[PDB]
Amino acid sequence: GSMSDQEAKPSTEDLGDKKEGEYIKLKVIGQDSSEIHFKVKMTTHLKKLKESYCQRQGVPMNSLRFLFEGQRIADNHTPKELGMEEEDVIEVYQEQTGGHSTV
Repeated sequence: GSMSDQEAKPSTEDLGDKKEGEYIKLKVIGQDSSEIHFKVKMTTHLKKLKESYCQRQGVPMNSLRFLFEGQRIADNHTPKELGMEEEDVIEVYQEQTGGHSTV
């Protein structure tokens, strides 16, 4: 019922996960040739990473779209594709860039 005869294994035997902090290297880019490489925290869904990205540049609700592992994803799945610690990636498809005009 155990990996070895001993029920407990030494901490050194298991490398474990090395984490520089609660921030990952998450970078999201948009079809408009926009590149965003920076680190965010992954303690909650990926909403915090893209939400700051969406309001500071453009909320996907009307123009931006977020592709994560490869398919359009939501902002409420941590264990799913948000289990990354220092390498997360998202691609966004934007249709409008906004403008100071009334439009």
